[PDB]
Amino acid sequence: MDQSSYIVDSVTVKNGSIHLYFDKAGQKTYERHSLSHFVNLDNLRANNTKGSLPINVIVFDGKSKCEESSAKSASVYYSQLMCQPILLLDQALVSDVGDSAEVAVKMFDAYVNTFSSTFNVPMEKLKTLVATAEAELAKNVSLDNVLSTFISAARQGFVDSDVETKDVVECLKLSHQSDIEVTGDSCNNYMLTYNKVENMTPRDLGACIDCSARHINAQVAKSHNIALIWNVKDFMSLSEQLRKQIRSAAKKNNLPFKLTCATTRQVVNVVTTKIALK
Ligand SMILES: [Cl-]
Ligand SMILES: [Cl-]
Repeated sequence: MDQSSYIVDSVTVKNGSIHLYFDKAGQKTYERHSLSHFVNLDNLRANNTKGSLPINVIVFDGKSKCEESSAKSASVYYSQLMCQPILLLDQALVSDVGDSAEVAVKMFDAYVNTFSSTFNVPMEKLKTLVATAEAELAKNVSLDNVLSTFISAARQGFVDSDVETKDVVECLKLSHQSDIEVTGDSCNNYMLTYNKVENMTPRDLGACIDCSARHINAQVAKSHNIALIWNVKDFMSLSEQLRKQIRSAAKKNNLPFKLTCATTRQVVNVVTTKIALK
């Protein structure tokens, strides 16, 4: 790491996402997050509990004395806990991101784009359903209900009957939150040997065993151009920390990471160690 925190100079909001702009050695840069995190601002204010952060951002009061300094200091801990610089966001910059309905509506649009591109749906066979969904979002109907209803009505013909609607909902939600690629393919639940059984929580080790996750070796993967593909329910059974580490180990070795809504499994076509105890 060069710096363990960076000051957010500006923000822009578009398509249910926010871009946080900062200077990195004289180079104007940004990181992207979903707007979801920026309605309840307090999950982002550094609390007393070590906890962890949903994303690598800390919000602070710009008028307050010692709230920036406390953030900068707290973020030399958080930067090590999550292996990312922490962006320090003056809460003044994120006062007008849209209404909680305006947010719901914009995220919903991203869910639709991902759903048609993923299952190859003509955007025109959706628009009656989309119009209905958006109208209910403005009546404060749960985003999570609107999406589930939309999928139940749009899936027929396009989504294999052996895929549960609730696994599609959850691919879509997670795909927009962390910008993860979504496929319908069979899962392999492979993860890189980089993440070690030894330091896993019992939840983590138990959960990997439960979905028959298997360790793969970096050069074996890079050689066979092997996508790591996780069933979304099995992926979300892991700890948030572990989920990030699996994905960052993949992106460093330039291996595509995909969530799937399928519970069918890839052929074991490669040297894989399956997870177990010692
Ligand atoms: Cl329904
Ligand atoms: Cl993320």
